[PDB]
Amino acid sequence: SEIELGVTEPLGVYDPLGWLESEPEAFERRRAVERKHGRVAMAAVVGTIVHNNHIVFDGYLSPSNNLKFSDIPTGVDGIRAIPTAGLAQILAFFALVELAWMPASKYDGDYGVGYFGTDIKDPEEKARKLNVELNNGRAAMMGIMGNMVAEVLTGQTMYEQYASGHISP
Amino acid sequence: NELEIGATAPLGVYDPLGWLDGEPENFERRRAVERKHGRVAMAAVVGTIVHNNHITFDGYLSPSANLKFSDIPTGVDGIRAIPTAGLLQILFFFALVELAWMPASKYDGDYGVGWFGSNIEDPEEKARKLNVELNNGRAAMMGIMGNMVTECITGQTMYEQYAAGHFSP
Amino acid sequence: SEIELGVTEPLGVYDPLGWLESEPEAFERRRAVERKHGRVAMAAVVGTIVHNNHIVFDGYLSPSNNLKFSDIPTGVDGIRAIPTAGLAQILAFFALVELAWMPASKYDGDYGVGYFGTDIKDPEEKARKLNVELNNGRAAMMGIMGNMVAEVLTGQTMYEQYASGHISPFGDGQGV
Amino acid sequence: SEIELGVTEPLGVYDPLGWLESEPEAFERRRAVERKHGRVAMAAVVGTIVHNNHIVFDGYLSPSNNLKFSDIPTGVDGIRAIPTAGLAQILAFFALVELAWMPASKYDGDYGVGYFGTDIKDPEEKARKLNVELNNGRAAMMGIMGNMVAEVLTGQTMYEQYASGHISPFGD
Ligand code: CLA
Ligand code: CLA
Ligand code: CLA
Ligand SMILES: CC(=O)O[C@H]1CC(C)(C)C(=C=C/C(C)=C/C=C/C(C)=C/C=C/C=C(C)/C=C/C=C(\C)C(=O)C[C@@]23O[C@]2(C)C[C@@H](O)CC3(C)C)[C@](C)(O)C1
Ligand SMILES: CC(=O)O[C@H]1CC(C)(C)C(=C=C/C(C)=C/C=C/C(C)=C/C=C/C=C(C)/C=C/C=C(\C)C(=O)C[C@@]23O[C@]2(C)C[C@@H](O)CC3(C)C)[C@](C)(O)C1
Ligand SMILES: CC(=O)O[C@H]1CC(C)(C)C(=C=C/C(C)=C/C=C/C(C)=C/C=C/C=C(C)/C=C/C=C(\C)C(=O)C[C@@]23O[C@]2(C)C[C@@H](O)CC3(C)C)[C@](C)(O)C1
Ligand code: KC1
Ligand code: KC1
Repeated sequence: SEIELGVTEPLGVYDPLGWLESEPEAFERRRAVERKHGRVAMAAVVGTIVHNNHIVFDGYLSPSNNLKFSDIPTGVDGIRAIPTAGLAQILAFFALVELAWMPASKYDGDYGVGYFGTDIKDPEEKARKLNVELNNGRAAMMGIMGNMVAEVLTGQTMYEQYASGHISP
Repeated sequence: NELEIGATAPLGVYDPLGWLDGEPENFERRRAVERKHGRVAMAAVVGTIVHNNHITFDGYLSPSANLKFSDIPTGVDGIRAIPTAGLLQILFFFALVELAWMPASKYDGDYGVGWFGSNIEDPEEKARKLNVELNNGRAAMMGIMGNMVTECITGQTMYEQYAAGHFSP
Repeated sequence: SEIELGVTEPLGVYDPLGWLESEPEAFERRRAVERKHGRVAMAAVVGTIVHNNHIVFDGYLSPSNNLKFSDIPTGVDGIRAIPTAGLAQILAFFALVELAWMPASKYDGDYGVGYFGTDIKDPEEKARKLNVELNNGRAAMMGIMGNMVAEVLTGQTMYEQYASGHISPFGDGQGV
Repeated sequence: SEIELGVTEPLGVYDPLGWLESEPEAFERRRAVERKHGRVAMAAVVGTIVHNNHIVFDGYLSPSNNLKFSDIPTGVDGIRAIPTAGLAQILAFFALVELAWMPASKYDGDYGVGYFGTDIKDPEEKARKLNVELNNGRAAMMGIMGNMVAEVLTGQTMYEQYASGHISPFGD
């Protein structure tokens, strides 16, 4: 079930707070938030690879603002370069996802999609893949803000952090 | 069970004409038309996306008629630029499809193929994917009609518009 | 079963010779020959489409004979241009495949693999794709022979026949 | 079900030393080493094919050593061209896989991944693929030795030897 989906070999039940017995009814929101934050962070980590490999959409993001796709910085100042008529489009389409299509109020996590559209019939398979989504969500949560404090402390995006050899601590 | 396949969440069963509680014996063919109109219109919306993105087949469609693939229009007049010996090859091959291979008299829908060649083996996610085929079919039937109406109103294709900025009526 | 696997809708059980009850014991090899011929002719049709689309390997087939891959004719004289030490390698590898690995004396064609490595557990779906393999094999058997006689009766490969606009029969054609 | 996983056609059970009932106790490790040596060699003959086809990573492996990916030899001396600060990075990461992530302590060879993520539930489906992993692992062990031996007995790598037409055993 859902409360043994977070455990793994090298830590087990890692509750250093002791909140699994302190707030036992609040686990199912907190699991749904940890899964939600992980799913955003894994898309954010992979997004930082693709931005900093200079893979661009080869066109104009806003011809009214004269803003090409390669006119947008890859690092922290990338979302700030998007015009406010474009951030209105992101918040409108993802209001229809987060409220109607795949509502974040649904704490189950499963939507109609499966794992690549596939329901996993074997319960030790499915719980294993559920553990990977949490663990790769946990590694990317700390990973994505290891990448944002590597830029708000240096003032240097992840491309020329590697070009100038500035990964020396 | 074909009677609850069209009914999705936000509107439920939707019958402003009341023809489910009207004639019940005409539903099996009206479902067969709605699914068939959906499948034709979904391949047409993808067709308008590929044609307006200037993805062509790199050659001559009719070297006797001196027609390159890049000479065919990408709007509603693209099908009328095809030579009459080319429209008949479309007509006679899809006579073999519509009458023999995937016979349109089969009001069931399932000819031989499934979801990428397989049954889904599971009455809840198969009914979920049957809901998606109808709902994405319904959104594309309005989508291809809206693509053709503003084609003939503006007189432009979907690449000429988005080059002039015609986004407000 | 195997006796029900070749029959589909517009013809059903189709034998003008009537050997399904004249020779009922010779059927299970004759199915395996039809399936083998179909499997061979399906790769031969896809091969002719690939050769005449000028998809070549970018190199030298035999640098000893100065023979590039693009120097090989894309028609019925393709393997007549392969050097004889090259056809020895093809015959030696498919001796290992047609006798040891996937032996052709196994008269059900069921060697190790499934349909893309999948065993189709549904018997009505497995019989459907077994019918497709036979029917696409029967269509490619007529497809490869009508491709081969159209080349030798025109003297042109399939690229040159569609370059000259020679689809119309100078001889006499028969096609769907 | 591990004593019949290497048994295939013509050889069947093959044991010229007779260790299968000289040591029926040490088979569980000895299978796990054969599977591990098979998996390492299978990713090695594929490596020699990729390197000798000049598929490189179009950049600098070590800009500190001023060394790009196309400067490394594509033969047996390619591991020596890597700087030791970089090859320390790969034994630091494969220490994490061989001890922690997929521990080679586990004599099954079985970890959370299956065959392309799927568990094969038909039992000679699964035993057919387990036989294939062993057999292609065994053929790659004899393949990666026959590549490294025939390189040093001609001095050329596999790209160099095939370009010179040095396939037939003239000097040997
Ligand atoms: C998005 C935030 C978030 C939330 C809500 C959770 C929630 C949970 N974690 Mg998870 N965890 C997270 C991120 C999160 N985690 C990250 C990023 C890692 C990698 C370090 C982990 C590593 C981890 C392990 C190994 C395990 C859990 C477990 C749990 C469950 C324990 C129940 C409980 O109440 O624990 C206490 C409550 C919390 C852990 C969440 C409270 C969030 C605090 C208040 C945030 C405080 C700010 C923080 C210090 C800032 C750090 C960022 C900075 C380093 C840059 C609970 C569902 C256990 C489990 O799932 O067992 C079934 C378990 O074994 N977590
Ligand atoms: C090919 C056209 C077509 C047909 C034959 C059907 C048939 C059906 N739909 Mg409908 N549907 C369609 C297109 C179609 N749909 C489109 C484009 C949408 C998106 C707007 C929908 C949205 C929809 C929902 C949400 C639901 C249905 C449902 C149904 C079924 C219930 C019976 C019924 O309502 O009869 C009434 C008759 C009809 C629906 C079609 C008759 C033809 C009309 C009278 C022609 C009028 C069109 C007008 C002249 C031009 C259109 C204007 C403009 C859009 C261009 C029936 C099988 C219900 C269902 O499946 O329950 C299980 C259901 O819940 N449909
Ligand atoms: C490779 C040769 C070959 C062989 C050995 C078979 C064998 C079979 N076919 Mg198949 N068939 C083939 C090719 C072949 N077929 C081709 C190319 C087509 C498409 C035209 C078909 C269309 C077909 C259908 C629709 C059906 C069969 C069926 C059968 C089975 C019925 C048993 C019987 O009495 O058949 C009769 C015996 C033979 C067919 C083998 C005799 C070979 C002849 C005498 C060789 C002479 C041909 C001649 C030179 C062709 C010249 C023209 C050509 C170059 C264009 C048997 C396994 C039936 C079935 O599977 O039911 C269980 C069935 O319904 N066949
Ligand atoms: C809504 C929908 O329909 O979805 C459907 C369809 C779909 C998409 C096909 C399905 C799927 C499968 C999916 C989504 C598979 C993808 C999963 C994903 C995206 C997994 C990333 C993990 C990243 C990690 C662990 C990073 C650690 C980060 C670390 C260790 C760092 O140090 C961060 C880093 O920055 C620094 C700090 C330092 C740099 O020197 C190094 C880098 C740059 C790394 C679904 C989900 O099943 C259902
Ligand atoms: C994961 C999942 O869901 O399962 C999947 C996988 C699975 C099971 C396989 C399924 C299937 C069915 C599939 C994929 C069927 C595809 C069939 C296919 C691909 C059929 C090609 C015909 C091309 C021909 C006959 C060429 C004719 C000949 C031609 C065009 C010519 O000779 C002319 C030409 O050549 C020259 C002479 C000169 C050139 O300059 C120009 C051209 C090229 C014009 C599913 C159900 O779909 C889904
Ligand atoms: C025959 C056969 O063998 O099939 C086999 C093999 C095969 C193919 C592998 C299998 C599969 C899977 C398939 C077919 C998956 C494909 C599904 C498909 C093709 C789904 C499109 C949806 C489009 C929508 C909802 C558009 C809305 C359009 C809207 C909302 C618009 O506004 C229209 C638009 O123009 C305007 C008006 C304004 C623009 O600003 C926006 C655009 C441009 C959009 C099968 C089916 O299982 C079995
Ligand atoms: C965690 C992220 C990460 C960073 C940020 C990072 C950085 C550098 N890598 Mg490392 N690396 C991995 C991860 C990371 N590496 C992983 C997962 C593996 C496979 C297990 C791996 C393998 C090698 C090899 C073979 C070499 C190598 C090198 C460098 C060097 C390049 C700059 C330079 O050399 O001027 C910089 C410091 C080369 C080298 O160290 O040359 C002296 C080299 O030859 N890496
Ligand atoms: C079975 C093999 C086969 C051959 C050998 C063949 C050959 C030619 N096709 Mg055809 N074709 C199909 C199959 C075959 N075609 C199929 C299955 C379809 C869709 C269902 C199809 C569609 C179209 C369309 C839309 C057009 C078309 C054309 C030509 C013409 C080149 C022009 C020329 O030589 O003058 C040559 C002879 C164009 C045309 O007819 O121009 C007057 C044209 O517009 N085709």
